[PDB]
Amino acid sequence: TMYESLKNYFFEEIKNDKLLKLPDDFYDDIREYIKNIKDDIELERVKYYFKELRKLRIYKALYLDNERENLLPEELNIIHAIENIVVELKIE
Amino acid sequence: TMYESLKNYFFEEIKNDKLLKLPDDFYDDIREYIKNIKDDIELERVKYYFKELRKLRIYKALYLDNERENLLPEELNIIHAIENIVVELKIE
Amino acid sequence: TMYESLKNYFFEEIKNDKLLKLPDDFYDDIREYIKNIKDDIELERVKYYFKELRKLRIYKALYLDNERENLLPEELNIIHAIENIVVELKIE
Amino acid sequence: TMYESLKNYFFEEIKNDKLLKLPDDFYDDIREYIKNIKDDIELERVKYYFKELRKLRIYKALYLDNERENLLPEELNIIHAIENIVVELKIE
Repeated sequence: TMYESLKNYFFEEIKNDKLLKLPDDFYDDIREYIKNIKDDIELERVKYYFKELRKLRIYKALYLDNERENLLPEELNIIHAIENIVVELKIE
Repeated sequence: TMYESLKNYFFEEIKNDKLLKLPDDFYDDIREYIKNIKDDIELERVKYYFKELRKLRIYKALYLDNERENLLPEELNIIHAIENIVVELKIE
Repeated sequence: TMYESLKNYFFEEIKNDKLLKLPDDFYDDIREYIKNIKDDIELERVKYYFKELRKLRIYKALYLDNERENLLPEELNIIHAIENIVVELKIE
Repeated sequence: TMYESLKNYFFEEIKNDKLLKLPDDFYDDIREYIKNIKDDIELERVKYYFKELRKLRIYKALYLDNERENLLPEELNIIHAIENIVVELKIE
């Protein structure tokens, strides 16, 4: 059931030029389902579409959709780590 | 001088299908130069080509170059955070 | 002026058994002041009391104050990384 | 068996003033065991002693042991996030 749900989100995302709004805690709900899961079969499929959906959304935020209201915080954090210069100050 | 150097790395990266080998501590050296810098002019240019080079390399690792020997550790860490399911276990 | 302000927060924190409420963006405001600063003298002092205040608050959250309403999100994130088992799932 | 092993490391750590050397990938091995585990009973015990050992080692690095050769990289990263001022530069 989770396998089919992530596919729909993936197939919806690949259809549109703009980033899609995801439910708050979309990825956290996937994580909580993972603790439940007891069958390697659906696990690899969930891992696959988790990877593919997130790869595509990162690409859209990087090059296609300047607007980022539909990025979840954990996705904006990845975009920021990619794009911004972070410098660490030490006592030395 | 740093402005022109990052451009060369950017223009070299956009030329080739595979990820390019970067010197160890390539980004850390950019960070240390930032502490030196005292002129907003070169700063924005360094920030721009830092962003653009890293965006492109992420894209190559995501979709173009399965091999990741030329990803620096901080870049592999971003790819991993994108692609892999991380679950946190709590006492609850 | 920032040097004296962090001291007060430090001397207030060492006085009480419970974690103190900090203003939202307390640390972010320190970061933004750092970009302003142009004098190594106050810089090392700000770095010192930044370190010492945060060390103490981590210790209080770890062993003294079970309540965490007064931890800022970036501090709770450090406590969580210390205390919780995080496992990364890969395709392999 | 993992339950008893973490206890020994915990009881050894509480005995000595200095940080103890841990095997490389000590925590990663605990993570890989977690994927194996199928019995909530040992799970909560492993989570408990994982928390307690790491809390104590953080405390030793913060206040007791200036030397950090025996901190594993993921522990040094937590110490650094506690102690050092990290500033993010944006295009704005």
